[PDB]
Amino acid sequence: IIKDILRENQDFRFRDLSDLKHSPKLCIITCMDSRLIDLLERALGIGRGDAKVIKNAGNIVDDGVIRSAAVAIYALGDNEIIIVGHTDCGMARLDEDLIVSRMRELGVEEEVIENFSIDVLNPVGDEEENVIEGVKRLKSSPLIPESIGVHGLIIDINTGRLKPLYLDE
Amino acid sequence: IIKDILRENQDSPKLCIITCMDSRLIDLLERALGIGRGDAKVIKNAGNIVDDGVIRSAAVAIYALGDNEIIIVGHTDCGMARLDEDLIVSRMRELGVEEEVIENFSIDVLNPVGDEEENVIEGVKRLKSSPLIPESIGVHGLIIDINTGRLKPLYLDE
Ligand SMILES: [Ca+2]
Ligand SMILES: [Ca+2]
Ligand SMILES: [Ca+2]
Ligand SMILES: [Zn+2]
Ligand SMILES: [Zn+2]
Repeated sequence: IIKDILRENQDFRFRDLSDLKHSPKLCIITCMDSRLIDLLERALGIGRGDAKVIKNAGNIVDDGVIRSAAVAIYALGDNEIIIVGHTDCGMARLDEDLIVSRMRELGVEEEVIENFSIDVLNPVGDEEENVIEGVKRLKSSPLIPESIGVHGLIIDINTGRLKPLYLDE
Repeated sequence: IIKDILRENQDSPKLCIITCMDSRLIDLLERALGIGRGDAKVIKNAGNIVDDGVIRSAAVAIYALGDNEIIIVGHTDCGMARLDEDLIVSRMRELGVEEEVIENFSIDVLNPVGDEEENVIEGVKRLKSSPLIPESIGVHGLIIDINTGRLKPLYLDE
């Protein structure tokens, strides 16, 4: 039997926690904000190999996020997702006009500018509501099994203190 | 700062890094690039694939957050280049996912084309050809060894 154990082991790979049976299989969804680098990891007690991480502007759950989370679930065994918003994000406070002025400045086609406006501007609530909304989207998605735990938290961008908004399980 | 980064690798922010969600990049990427808290906006998704979502986030960092340089960092041994479809379909069914969802998902995500390097290059081109990205924005492409942290340049702008 040792020969069969060795042959199978030559293909075994311990890449991260997903390759173990008793560790957390975590996926974190958060913002691209530079103040979250390092701080978020320490604040969550996370290190290398501890979680799959998705990041975009404002940690808004769109189709791309859902698809990446689904990859994490079906290919990497993730069974817990945590959206982490943060204070002083501002995606809930953009300067539409100033932004439009700059694009129009570099000659960006009006058609393009208009699309951008409807797609990224107008659509978005404030920090805590954006997180709750993201939780609802993930839980409502036919790509996300209900056996997956989905939590929503908001972190103080200066102190790292976490405030829970929604706790699943 | 792509120059400093490469030099550093031999061992407000104006920079935006686009990379993968792979857990092995946590902490390793920061030390490898010499990047820490407040040094860059960071966008991450499955396989650092540049899609409309990534482009819109990059556009926001540029037009609202004084962003003038983008670095796509792919990595070796990326799961998106070694997708086991049958194993994934099995997981989906076992978890009770409908057959319709499964089929649509396998076509939409389970058939990526291109290895890690090719994907980075394609990403550089998608950003370079996007109307939402000013031609004055520097767009670089690198690939990092997921175990050693060694960076290999694929495309350095200007
Ligand atoms: Ca459902
Ligand atoms: Ca449940
Ligand atoms: Ca190829
Ligand atoms: Zn933010
Ligand atoms: Zn990857």
